[PDB]
Amino acid sequence: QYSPNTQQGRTSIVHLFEWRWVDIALECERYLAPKGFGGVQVSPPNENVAIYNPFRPWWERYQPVSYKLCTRSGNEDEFRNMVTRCNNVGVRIYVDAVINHMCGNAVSAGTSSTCGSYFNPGSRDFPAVPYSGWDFNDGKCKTGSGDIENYNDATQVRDCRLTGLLDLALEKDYVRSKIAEYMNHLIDIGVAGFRLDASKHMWPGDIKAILDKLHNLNSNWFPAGSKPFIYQAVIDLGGEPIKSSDYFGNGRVTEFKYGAKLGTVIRKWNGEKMSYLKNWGEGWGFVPSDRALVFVDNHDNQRGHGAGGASILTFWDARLYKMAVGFMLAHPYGFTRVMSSYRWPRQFQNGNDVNDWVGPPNNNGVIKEVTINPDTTCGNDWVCEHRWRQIRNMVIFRNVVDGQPFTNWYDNGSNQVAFGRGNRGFIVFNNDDWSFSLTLQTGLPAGTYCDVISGDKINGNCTGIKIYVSDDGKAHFSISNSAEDPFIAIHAESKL
Ligand SMILES: [Ca+2]
Ligand SMILES: [Cl-]
Repeated sequence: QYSPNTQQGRTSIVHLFEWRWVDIALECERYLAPKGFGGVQVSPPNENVAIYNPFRPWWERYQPVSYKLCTRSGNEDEFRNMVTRCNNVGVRIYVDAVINHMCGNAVSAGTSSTCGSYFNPGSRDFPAVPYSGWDFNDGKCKTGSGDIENYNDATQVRDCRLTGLLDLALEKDYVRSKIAEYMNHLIDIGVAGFRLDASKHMWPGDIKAILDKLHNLNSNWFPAGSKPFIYQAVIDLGGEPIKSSDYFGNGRVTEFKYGAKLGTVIRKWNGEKMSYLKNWGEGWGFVPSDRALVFVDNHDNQRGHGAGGASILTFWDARLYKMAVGFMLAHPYGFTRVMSSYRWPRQFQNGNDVNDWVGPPNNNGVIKEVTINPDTTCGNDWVCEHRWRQIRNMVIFRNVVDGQPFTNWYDNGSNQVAFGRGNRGFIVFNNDDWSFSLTLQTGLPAGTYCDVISGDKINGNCTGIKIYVSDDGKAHFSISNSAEDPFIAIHAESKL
């Protein structure tokens, strides 16, 4: 189950949030492949309801109308074209599968859908699938509102509507078959796996029944007998009757405590300090590394929503963000996902962002293409964190040190720490309010290494800082507390 199915050597996937299929295909060939990224998580590719109030929010894509591959990101031809082009270059595609529900019960009937399909939430008729009132949990849910009201009741969380979203009867073989039909369509096209949206709201057993009906991965790109990579979106911060471990039988699970706690530590809140990261991992109560999908932020919580709370680090806090992502990519715990977002007119009022609903850059609803600037950055309001030198070079760092043990740990008892990965990589952080100047044991072969955070190695040259490792593995590091990027990283492949 639990294998990402990426090409040997590639260790991360990127979430190209709300990107168009055609732009992802180009990105795979011009950037992702040559830069060593393992794969891409795409936004839901199935038809959703077009919500005009507010104007085309990002969350309308989490309200299915049918399973036709027709959305603002593109049609089926473009989707197939993207998967093929990306697979041919060694970059995998993972689909965000919204299978727990359909749209909001209070949405008006009609054809306000991304593909014009007709649907009637009131009568619970989605003829494009087709689903009828007999395919929902209206009869199971026993709350007054028909919605989930108490999260300390596991049954309610599974059988009632998540915020009014029509809850599918996943125990019915008919429903399981329709969903499996959709997922097999994607698998045969070439997708390598799925993010199972709202997994906490589904019974582990139903998810299993659906996975039993799936084909093996397309034999043109994957070894025979390959199984799709499955990671279930379960928000478990502890304290609930539902535990992420209840889903280990189906695949990996998203570890939301990861970004929440790392954000608190980097921000140095709640008395937390970087020296405490010495036992980062299961030691902090996270799920086993072999079942974890980790990230600093995701599409939901970077908007202040979702759970980690106010500790979540985002591209808005660029300096601290790069450090957190840098630490995640260097640490052996779990399988890493990098976020790639778009900017929106954030407007707080009483601590809340009233524009947290805003969708991707657009011209009257039409998603704007991702343009690339001369300096390799993106235009049209796409942030492209995956193109930031500090992030992109750490994605490569993880590939280079893959398999190496966590060793040579150092800390000053405060917020200055360093550690290596075998004899293939070393990284140093300074998050204290004073300079860091020290000679440390790196465990690396003697030589001149390019610091990949401040620069790049380009044919025997470094465009940034150079680190000198002596015959005994010692190297001196200097990091001002007022430095742009208060951390340095070198590895086997940045050596001159
Ligand atoms: Ca449910
Ligand atoms: Cl997620």
